[PDB]
Amino acid sequence: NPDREGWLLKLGGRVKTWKRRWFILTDNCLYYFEYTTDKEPRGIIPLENLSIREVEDPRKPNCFELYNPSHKGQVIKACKTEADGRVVEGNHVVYRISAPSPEEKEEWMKSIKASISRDPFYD
Ligand SMILES: O=P(O)(O)O[C@H]1[C@H](O)[C@@H](OP(=O)(O)O)[C@H](OP(=O)(O)O)[C@@H](OP(=O)(O)O)[C@H]1O
Repeated sequence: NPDREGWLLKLGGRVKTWKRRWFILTDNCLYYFEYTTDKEPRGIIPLENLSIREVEDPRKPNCFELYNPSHKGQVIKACKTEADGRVVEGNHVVYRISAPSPEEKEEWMKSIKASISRDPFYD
């Protein structure tokens, strides 16, 4: 079931704060928890119909983003839980994330392209 896991830094949506989060990529779904032993996902991002792209950030290096080619400037459909556990839809136009190192950043990038590609509903 698992495919790839490791820590990453992601920028919030409405509020632009980076949070260190544990990520798990599986079945073309990208999971992130606050801790590796967390029992439930803090957020879930369905990667279908999305694309990654290298970016340059003025605060964190080794970045890349997830955005929707088809609907530029439109909020990406995701599921997230608030601090208290309340379930809400995500509010990201793009998901910017900085890896700890280039090998990881690129390993994720490829690995995320691998899962999107291993999708029988690709266009
Ligand atoms: O705690 P503050 O400083 O308010 O910032 C939060 C965190 O960055 C959240 O990340 P995480 O959920 O990983 O803890 C993020 O939710 P997501 O990035 O998951 O959507 C929120 O986006 P908004 O709820 O859109 O503001 C953002 O407001």
